[PDB]
Amino acid sequence: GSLTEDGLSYKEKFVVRSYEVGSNKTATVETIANLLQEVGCNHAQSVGFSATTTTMRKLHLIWVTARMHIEIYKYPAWGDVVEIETWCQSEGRIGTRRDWILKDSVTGEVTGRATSKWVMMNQDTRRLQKVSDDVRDEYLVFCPQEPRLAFPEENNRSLKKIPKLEDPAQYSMIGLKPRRADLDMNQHVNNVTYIGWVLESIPQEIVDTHELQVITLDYRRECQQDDVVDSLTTTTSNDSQFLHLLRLSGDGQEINRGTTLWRKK
Amino acid sequence: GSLTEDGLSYKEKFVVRSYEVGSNKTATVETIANLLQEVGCNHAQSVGFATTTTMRKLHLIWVTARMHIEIYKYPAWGDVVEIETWCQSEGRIGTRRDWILKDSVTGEVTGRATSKWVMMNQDTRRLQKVSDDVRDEYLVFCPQEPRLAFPEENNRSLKKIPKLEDPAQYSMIGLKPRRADLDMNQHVNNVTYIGWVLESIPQEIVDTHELQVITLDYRRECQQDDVVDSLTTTTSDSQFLHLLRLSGDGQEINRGTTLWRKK
Ligand SMILES: CCNC(=O)Nc1cc(C)on1
Ligand SMILES: CCNC(=O)Nc1cc(C)on1
Repeated sequence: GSLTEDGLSYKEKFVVRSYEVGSNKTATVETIANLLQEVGCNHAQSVGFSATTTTMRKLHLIWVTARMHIEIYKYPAWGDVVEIETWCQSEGRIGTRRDWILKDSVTGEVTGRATSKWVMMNQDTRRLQKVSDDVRDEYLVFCPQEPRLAFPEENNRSLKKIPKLEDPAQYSMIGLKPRRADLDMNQHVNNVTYIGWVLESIPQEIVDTHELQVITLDYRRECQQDDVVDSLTTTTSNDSQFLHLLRLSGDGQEINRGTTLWRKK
Repeated sequence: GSLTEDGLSYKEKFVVRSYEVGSNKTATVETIANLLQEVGCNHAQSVGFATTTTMRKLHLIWVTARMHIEIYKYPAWGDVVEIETWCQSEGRIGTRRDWILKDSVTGEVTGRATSKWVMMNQDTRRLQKVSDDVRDEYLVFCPQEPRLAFPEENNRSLKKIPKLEDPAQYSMIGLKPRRADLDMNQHVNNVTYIGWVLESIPQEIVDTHELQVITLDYRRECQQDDVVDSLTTTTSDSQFLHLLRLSGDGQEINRGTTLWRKK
């Protein structure tokens, strides 16, 4: 729970809780996602945000997720101490980037890593806008000046166009609804719930024999508190790959589209 | 994260996480419920468990029968909350687990909980009366004198809960658990039932009142592939009667009561 020596990144340690683990006695993908969100919120708070800046609050602007990419090598067990390091970076006028590094506190080894793309949006009109110079200045003094990427790769999985799932979907999970636990302090559906909804259409047999290694997820539209989501999946592929689609049950309005990679246990 | 000086209770501190808070910027009832479960699991682990040597041999496990939680002040995001838990025996009826919620800064009691646990065979799901051999290995970790978080004889935690009669005033149907709701043994987490109970409370009541008390009976377990209907009726401060039942046959899984205060 502290900024690093240069104040250009934040570090936090977590002990994995009993209710945070799944069938394999290891932290669920949603627990990891929540832990990334927690270390990110505290980083924004430790430098004077609320993650809006002074100019963003004046112009009724907020940061919204556009893409999420998480890769796990080892899921921490119940009781294990995991340490996460996060940092923000500017992507010119497209928006901002937030990266994460997951580590084992005992061995120091990197057991996972994440990256997210954030676009600026007017709170009310919901219209995405390009980042102005005045706002870009207010967050550049908290970002590393040299590019520091959790996924440095010359042609990585985090920056690839995701196709649209064509009907009929191989697998599906219908009538998914958020509850009050899924909503945040601003009554909006938590970004992590969409990850959990995406994986609900993965069959229970794949979950019992494989471990989720990678998950890329695009956030096309928000699901309202009183909305109902349909989760769709199709095997595309020792490794399994799937195409995903979250859409509103009625009109079929797309809210999310993603991909997952799984490996044998 | 340590047993107290006498080793007859466990204490643990928690910093309230950003995703654990609701609209009012304070910890949700399910976050508190999860924090009670966490401190309870660690207490069982710190003493060698929550099944025991003879319980494993007989294919026996502890199941919740009743939950009673009272909150006076919900902790804010960033606040440090300290919980103290302890186990006690209830003859051969079962076991009891109590909790005390406190503010780490002021030391004030901001909440308290109590739960009744029944002995069940994991396979046949039959309730077994607790034997003398298992009560001996459980008594060495319990206070010998009765220590009750709700000492009031015949209070809100020990009262018969009636069955909600149709038509329910409010309802929330088609509730389903996801993988996040299942525990390491693939069973639906006890806290999900609390959240499902409160889903039938209207959004207007939540926006103007705070949940002060919640008593909840656990009649039957909801399977991974099951669908629940949540029912509520105002009986009254606001009071409600609750009923969780399976969507199809209407099989009762839970019944409870909630008390709310104006903000
Ligand atoms: C400054 C706040 N940062 C975030 O909210 N980060 C995340 C991470 C995930 C996952 O969802 N939100
Ligand atoms: C020894 C394990 N104790 C519990 O599981 N306690 C709880 C508390 C709540 C709530 O649900 N389970």
